[PDB]
Amino acid sequence: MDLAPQMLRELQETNAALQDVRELLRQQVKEITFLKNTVMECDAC
Amino acid sequence: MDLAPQMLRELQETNAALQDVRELLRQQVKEITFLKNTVMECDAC
Amino acid sequence: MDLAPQMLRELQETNAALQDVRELLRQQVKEITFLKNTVMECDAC
Amino acid sequence: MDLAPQMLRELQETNAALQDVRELLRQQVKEITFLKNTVMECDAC
Amino acid sequence: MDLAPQMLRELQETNAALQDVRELLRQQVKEITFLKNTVMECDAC
Ligand SMILES: CCCCCCCCCCCCCC(=O)O
Repeated sequence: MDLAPQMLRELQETNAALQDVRELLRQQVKEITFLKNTVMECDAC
Repeated sequence: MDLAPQMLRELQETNAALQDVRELLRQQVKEITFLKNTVMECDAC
Repeated sequence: MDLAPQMLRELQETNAALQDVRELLRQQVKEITFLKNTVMECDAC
Repeated sequence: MDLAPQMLRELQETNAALQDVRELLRQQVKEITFLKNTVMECDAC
Repeated sequence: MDLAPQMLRELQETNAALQDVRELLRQQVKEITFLKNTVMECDAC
């Protein structure tokens, strides 16, 4: 129906891109939390 | 009418992921801030 | 019934969450820049 | 009532917010990269 | 005035910027990971 089909595909791609960003961020948070504890447990500090 | 139901669904899933990203970012800045504070008080520095 | 009003609401909710994300990120960069400068002045280094 | 005009405005606001998010992420990655290298050449390591 | 064409262009712009955000995030996670590992093999601690 006109551009509706095209718009729906764009929305689907956005949702897919979002899922990946979500996974990346969840991975980044773990690394950051790890870094935090590591420096937090540094003897020289 | 039209692909309205389909489009709405994609928007709903996107918002669900976006709300998750916001909370993830919320937690991350908190960890980063604690990491910053720890380094600021690091005697080695 | 008509789903247009509901679609508009979803879009409005997206922008609200996206705005919070922009604000958090803005703060995070500031925190990361502070962390960087602190490390640059860390004597042990 | 045609909600297309209002929907368009929301989509436009979304892109404006995304542009700010991308610009912020660009500067953030630069700060983190600089932090990485600074720790790499840190004497006490 | 039909706004569908313009709305489609907005959706495409959203996916373009999001892909940029994703590319930057995956690079950043790599930089953060490098930072994490460098701190782990840092003698000072
Ligand atoms: C309608 C599309 C939804 C908007 C997409 C949201 C993009 C947010 C990316 C978050 C960036 C994370 C930055 C960070 O803390 O490292």
